[PDB]
Amino acid sequence: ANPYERGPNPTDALLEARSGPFSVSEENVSRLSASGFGGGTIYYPRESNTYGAVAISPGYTGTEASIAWLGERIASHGFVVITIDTITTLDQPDSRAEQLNAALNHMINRASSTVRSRIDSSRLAVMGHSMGGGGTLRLASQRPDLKAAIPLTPWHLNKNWSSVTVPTLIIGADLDTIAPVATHAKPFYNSLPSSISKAYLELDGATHFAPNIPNKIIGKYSVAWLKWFVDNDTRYTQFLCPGPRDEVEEYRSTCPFL
Repeated sequence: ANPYERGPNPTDALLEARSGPFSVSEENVSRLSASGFGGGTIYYPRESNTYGAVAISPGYTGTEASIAWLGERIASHGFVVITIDTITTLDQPDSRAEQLNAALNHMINRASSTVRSRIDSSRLAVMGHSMGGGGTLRLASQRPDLKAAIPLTPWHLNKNWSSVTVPTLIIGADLDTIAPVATHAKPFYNSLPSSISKAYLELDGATHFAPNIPNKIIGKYSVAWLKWFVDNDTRYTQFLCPGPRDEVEEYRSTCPFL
């Protein structure tokens, strides 16, 4: 038995639904309460258990409101998720890495007993949009004990992520003009080691802001990635490997993963 396994046997329909099967509550993190980040919202399963924990960063000028849907949706599949605000709207990717790190430490050590009691502090992941996705790659490089990293339409001036050993799913948007896949997402994917678990999923007919709107493909693949890498949930490998065919423009991976 896998002691980390949560929730029912998955299907495409259950993964593409707006909500998973776990009822969710929220805990506000004020700016005053937050050390090292701008505050945010913690989404957690009402059902008492331990779960993996995830921190998600927005991009430049963005706030937690732009990633709230994704925090709620992932939490509804059996994760504790914080959507952060940054200290300023100007903060760059390497700063968003530090703030993601501070948000994970907050959930583990400084949140209510309600939140702390629901976290397995040994099973952590990070995600983010645009510069938040650049932050995701930077923190993954600094914190190899993270179980997963999911950069969404990521932006970073550093193109070389050969130091990352955290299982990483990069989601690019084909029509992105702010973090074009040719200069950001693909170079990031290509520089990650060939020897790690990784994938690149490019959305078809998608702009840079696809991750800011509820999106069944982002929701399905983010949850499947977190289930396999954070929970060792073998029921989810079927969605990742071989993974989706040519609303997916392309899918590259180091499948098989199991």
